[PDB]
Amino acid sequence: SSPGIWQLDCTHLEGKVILVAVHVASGYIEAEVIPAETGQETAYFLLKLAGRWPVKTVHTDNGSNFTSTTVKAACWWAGIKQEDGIPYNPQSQGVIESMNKELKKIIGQVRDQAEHLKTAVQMAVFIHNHKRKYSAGERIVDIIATDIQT
Amino acid sequence: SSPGIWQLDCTHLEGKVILVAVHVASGYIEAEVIPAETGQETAYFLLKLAGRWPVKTVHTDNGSNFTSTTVKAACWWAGIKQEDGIPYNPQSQGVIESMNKELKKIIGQVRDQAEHLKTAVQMAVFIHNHKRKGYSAGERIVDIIATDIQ
Ligand SMILES: O=C(O)Cc1noc2ccccc12
Ligand SMILES: O=C(O)Cc1noc2ccccc12
Ligand SMILES: O=C(O)Cc1noc2ccccc12
Ligand SMILES: O=C(O)Cc1noc2ccccc12
Repeated sequence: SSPGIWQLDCTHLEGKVILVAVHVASGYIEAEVIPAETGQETAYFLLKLAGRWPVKTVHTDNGSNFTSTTVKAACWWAGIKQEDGIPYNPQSQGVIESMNKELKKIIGQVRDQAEHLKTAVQMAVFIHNHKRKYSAGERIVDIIATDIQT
Repeated sequence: SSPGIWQLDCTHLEGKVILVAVHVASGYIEAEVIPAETGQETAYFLLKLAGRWPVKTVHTDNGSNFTSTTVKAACWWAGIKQEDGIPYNPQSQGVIESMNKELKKIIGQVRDQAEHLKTAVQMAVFIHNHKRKGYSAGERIVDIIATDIQ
């Protein structure tokens, strides 16, 4: 069911890790800076996400997180179906790659306004989600609202 | 404009601080554990919130955050109108008090499943936002904002 599908994405900058969740149908994202991508960090990020949006299915970003007992525990707790993130359609991976580049670009554009990387990442989340193309933020709300009325 | 109005709420547990943002019209919340309520922590929390939902107006939780230059900078950056949180209608404060009690109760009910308080708080956020009262707070916020976009 399209409304509930999210994709995990892990990218790197300034020797740190940026963990991203993308709502596939809308392009809407949430993101956090973590010291490194562990099962525990990924599990906590998914718990936060699922408390905030109706997360039905997650395409995990790699096999370590797919295997992780802590990630599996979080998915069980929050009612998330954990799936692999293998792009059976290969245009999927190019879209994520492009987004990581887009996000890094925005981070560079705001980097001066923020002392800490985590502030710059949240500025980038804001700009990404508000960007008129409707915005991603508008699309996710419309998609989920339409789904609730069924 | 009702769709964009949020209220900040700071409550305490286990010698730590839980910062909550409530979407007034729906009862939907986001929350985080912080070591203490500083301007900088509050500013960052508001930036995160406004990147994720269309935050137009925030009723700040106290005068220190209302005054804070860092909070004012975040509100300017994110396009948020900062207002005081004085309950000109006094039933407002009782609703927040009740929610803090409700959240603490849920935290107690899950506390055993979580090693860290921050995990228990996000479990409580999840349970609060999914609770059917019939629609949930998560369903209501999406419906309110979708109606407003159109
Ligand atoms: O128990 C913890 O604090 C580890 C943890 N971090 O995130 C979680 C999500 C679900 C279940 C457990 C966790
Ligand atoms: O994109 C907008 O300007 C309005 C908006 N509508 O819904 C949103 C959700 C998240 C973020 C922003 C929004
Ligand atoms: O990293 C900083 O510059 C401080 C900061 N923390 O959170 C913010 C939000 C908006 C603007 C600035 C900040
Ligand atoms: O509350 C629900 O069961 C589904 C739901 N619909 O929209 C939401 C937004 C946030 C969290 C949960 C939801």
